Amino acid sequence: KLSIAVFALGCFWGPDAQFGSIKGVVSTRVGYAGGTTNNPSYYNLGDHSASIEIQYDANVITYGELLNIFWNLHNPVYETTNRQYMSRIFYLDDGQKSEALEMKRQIEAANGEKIYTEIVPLENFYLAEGYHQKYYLQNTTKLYQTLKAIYGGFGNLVRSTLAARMNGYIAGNLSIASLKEEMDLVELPEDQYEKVLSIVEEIKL
Repeated sequence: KLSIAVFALGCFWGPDAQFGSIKGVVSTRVGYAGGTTNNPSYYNLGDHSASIEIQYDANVITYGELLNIFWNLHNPVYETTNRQYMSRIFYLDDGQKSEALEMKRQIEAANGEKIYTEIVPLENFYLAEGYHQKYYLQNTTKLYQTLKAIYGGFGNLVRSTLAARMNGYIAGNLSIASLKEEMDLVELPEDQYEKVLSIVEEIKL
């Protein structure tokens, strides 16, 4: 049982890697939300926005902290009508709504500019195609294939915390020292640990 935040802030590969590097974020999935069509997809997006679903442990990280990260990853001071990349916070309850509105106000004061992020109720979130999930890890072949076998398949891997952290590491958002502490948490048999560690070290070089 975990808490959920859904945000939109442009192409979702970067946010997936960024949020997936954060302690308290348990899993991430990218997808589409904000539109009015059912079952959108990459080449049939309708009016939906590229979005990220963050499953987080509220005992470890707060919604307010996630909002702070959201507004540090982009600076939405422009009014656009490009639905696919629009800055949006999809709130799941009135607590999230009020926290979002308050922080938006604090930002607009501290830095002087109007923020155009739309704070709207979450309707439906639609998972994106598999090739979009954990995009950087998925395209780091040896590490990806090694981890996928350890986790028992694609679905199990992309839903895991370790894949979220590994994707962040590849993107440059997590240190190798932090990554190694995350690997320790999973309690792999020592030969799997050493196999993964060797690929990860060889990537840092």
